[PDB]
Amino acid sequence: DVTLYGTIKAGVETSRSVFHQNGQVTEVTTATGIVDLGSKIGFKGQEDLGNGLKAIWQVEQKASIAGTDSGWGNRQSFIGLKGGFGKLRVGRLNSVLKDTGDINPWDSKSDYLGVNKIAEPEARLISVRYDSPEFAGLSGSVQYALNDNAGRHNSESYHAGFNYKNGGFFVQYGGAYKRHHQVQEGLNIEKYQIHRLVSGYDNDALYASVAVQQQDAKLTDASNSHNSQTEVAATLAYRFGNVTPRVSYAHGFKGLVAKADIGNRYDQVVVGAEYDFSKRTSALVSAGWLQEGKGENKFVATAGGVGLRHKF
Amino acid sequence: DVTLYGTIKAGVETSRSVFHQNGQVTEVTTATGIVDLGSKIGFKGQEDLGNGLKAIWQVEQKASIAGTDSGWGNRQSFIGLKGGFGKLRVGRLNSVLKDTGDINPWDSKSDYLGVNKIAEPEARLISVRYDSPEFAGLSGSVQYALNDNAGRHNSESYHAGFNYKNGGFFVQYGGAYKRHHQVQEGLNIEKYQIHRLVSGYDNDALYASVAVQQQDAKLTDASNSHNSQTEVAATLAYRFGNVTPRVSYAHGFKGLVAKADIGNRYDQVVVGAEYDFSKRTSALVSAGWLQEGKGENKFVATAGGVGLRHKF
Amino acid sequence: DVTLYGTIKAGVETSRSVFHQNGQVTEVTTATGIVDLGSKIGFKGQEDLGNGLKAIWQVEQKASIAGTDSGWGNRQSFIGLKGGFGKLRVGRLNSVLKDTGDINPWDSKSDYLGVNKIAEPEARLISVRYDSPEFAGLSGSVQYALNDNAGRHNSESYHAGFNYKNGGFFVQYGGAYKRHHQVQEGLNIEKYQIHRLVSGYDNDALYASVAVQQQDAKLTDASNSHNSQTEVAATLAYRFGNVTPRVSYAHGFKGLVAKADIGNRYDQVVVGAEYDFSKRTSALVSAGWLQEGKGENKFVATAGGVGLRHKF
Repeated sequence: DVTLYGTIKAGVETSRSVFHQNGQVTEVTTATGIVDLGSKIGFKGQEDLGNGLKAIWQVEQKASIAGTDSGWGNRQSFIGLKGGFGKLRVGRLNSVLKDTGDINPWDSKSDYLGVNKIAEPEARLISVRYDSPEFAGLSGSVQYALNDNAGRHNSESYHAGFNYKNGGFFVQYGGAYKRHHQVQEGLNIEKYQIHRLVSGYDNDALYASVAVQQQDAKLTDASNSHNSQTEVAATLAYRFGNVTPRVSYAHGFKGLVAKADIGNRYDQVVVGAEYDFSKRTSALVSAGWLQEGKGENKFVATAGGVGLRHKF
Repeated sequence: DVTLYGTIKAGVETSRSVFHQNGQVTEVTTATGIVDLGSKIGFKGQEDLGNGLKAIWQVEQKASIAGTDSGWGNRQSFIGLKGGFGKLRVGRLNSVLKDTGDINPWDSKSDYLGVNKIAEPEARLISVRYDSPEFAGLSGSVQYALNDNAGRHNSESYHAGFNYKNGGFFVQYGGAYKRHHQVQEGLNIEKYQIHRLVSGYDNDALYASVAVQQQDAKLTDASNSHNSQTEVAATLAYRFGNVTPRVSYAHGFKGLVAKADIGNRYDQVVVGAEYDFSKRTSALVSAGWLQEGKGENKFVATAGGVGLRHKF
Repeated sequence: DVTLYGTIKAGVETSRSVFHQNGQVTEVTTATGIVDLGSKIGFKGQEDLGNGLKAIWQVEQKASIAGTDSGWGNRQSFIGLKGGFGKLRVGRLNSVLKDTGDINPWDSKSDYLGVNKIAEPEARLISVRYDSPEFAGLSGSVQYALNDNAGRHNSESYHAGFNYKNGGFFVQYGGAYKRHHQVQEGLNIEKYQIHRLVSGYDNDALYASVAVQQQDAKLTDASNSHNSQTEVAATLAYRFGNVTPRVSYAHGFKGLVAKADIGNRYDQVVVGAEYDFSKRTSALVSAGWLQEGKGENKFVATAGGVGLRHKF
């Protein structure tokens, strides 16, 4: 069983970013560009080893149709075993966090055409992951990333999650703890933990999801100042034949973060539709609004885009 | 429909470059090396979407057998749609220019073993391209590359071309306009335009081609000095069973270019033969001469090479 | 004939390195990490050209499951022809040396979990290689790497080897000569030659091998000081059903090398077992000890590891 698979997706996006600083406009920048929406190519396989035991492997790469990427195995890549005991994998693996929701189902490159801000702590990392068998809707996962694989200024990290599925209803949890975390521009953070909870309903013609996410850590400053951030995101989609409109809203609460991201409070909505020419090929259109102000020092972004997506 | 394809081609080249500066020899350099002639590997597919409509995609990479290249999609890569209306593609795409002739059919790495100088403004770039259906020999193409995709010192660019084909006879035109163009070592240029016209006869046992190319631009110097260059290239090939000798001649007229390329006037001839072991596998041999002097400050290059090429 | 193939292999290794400097411990460092053991993906093909003649090609890349590698064709990649006359290849090719033994059959990333030190002069390089047909157990190889392909501070190099095989018994020889060789940190060397001889017995259930390796060169210092190094390695394996324990010992003699590698004298043993779930999938475990001291300034390393390997 050796399979070549991938997703090719690209389109065009335009956007406009406005800083109001109580004087109305202080800055206006625009952007209009053809962009890749995250095209990828992978190789994978499995082998039946008998007694229900299986070998599994995958080597998956970024393959932007812009021709900008390079690297083998820089997307999710692993080897492992799977059988009655569950599934054990090693390699460059999604964090449990990254697998908890499909919290950002938008194919977009602009940060205003998807629910990107809440998705940002998601990552792949070199680690070991155990995924349990499913028993009556319930499964779980534990994952560990060693201190040596993390680098000089990054500690080991612990990851856990559980999932429940019954019919179209689901709830997923995922969390992580990290002793030392490098922030590249600013002061680093310690005792970082993130927790995410998602619940919704998923099937044909009806998709709904709501997610809340909490991050906490201590700043490596003169006082070990606590930092925290809370974010919620909800999306709703409904399929009419070949067309599926969806809408997303996300909100970031005013949180104690040193970074100038920072996050300050934000609100965003993304709106759009997919048109399916087939089960593998879809056209995409979307539009988005984001405000990171208070009403006074507003940052207002608008954007729109169209795209094409093909799976194979 | 998911296809893996490619061209593997390599050989060995030797060359000798002589600067005469009215004293006869001022410099003599030589080069003898095993070289890759542009090996490549790609993935592509299409899907019938019904009503004669189709999804198309390709991800194509450099894959030198020297093992020097890296990158996904750094050759022609795209997604698009094709149907009765014609063909629309987006991604890293050949400029119309690059598709107008097969002006340099030589597989070579040395600049003296192919018609390389005239081919140099050819490129791939991130853009949108529309290719029309063919009606009684006639088709056309328009292509646009956005200012944001081009970089900070490069403007948007416009590309157009038309083709005519009837039996073995063809004529192809291709042009481009670019408001701002960065030249890396020298002063940048503005209002750059290039036009190329090619006509010839192509089939089994008889290939002939002649091409003329004109470039014009304004120099970003103290006076907006006009710059221009004109070049012609002709090649002739004839197949005797398994062997196909061909010869090329190219001439660059003495043109107003600031660059020390510059181009000054040049003449070159390339001579060679392909031997086909099969429809996919060919042996290659070639030899070349180039003079970039006036007769006084001559630069004289000679070269030879042998190679092997396999398509799959 | 177009084939996609590869080896995916990864596991976890722990090690501990101790410097004794007559005071007992001066330094103790440890390392525990998930690691890729040299995963790779390749494309290859051949075409029957008639009369027993064949075209052959391969493009093979590193593809670490850590996601750290990049490059096409950065493992063994070539094009060539094969027929009654033998086999002729061009491209990035194993040196004859690298093909003489399977002197280090350990999949390991730590230098203490394989016979790595003796294997270090092995390399791939851009070159031409001729491999003879086999006549009554005997074959040979000659290989040449041009001065231009080698770089500015590296000369051309000559490679030769012969092989004998009869039943499970083999003897292999491989050597190389290199006029100028750059050493990156230290003084460069000249008139470098390496010779390796390996003999052993190989089949089902019984593998034995012994190898001796000699290197000589002149140092580009004030006196053209001679430098030399001698190393021996032996390994023994026996298969019991699905399990195959093996052991290796290697010794480096006290040799005249300027480098602080340097090599000083060393002894090492590696011990381990492969468990085969199938002909393509194997679990691995190993442990290793190395001493680079004299008894006084000892460097003592221990290590252990477990891994999984799948071929396709």
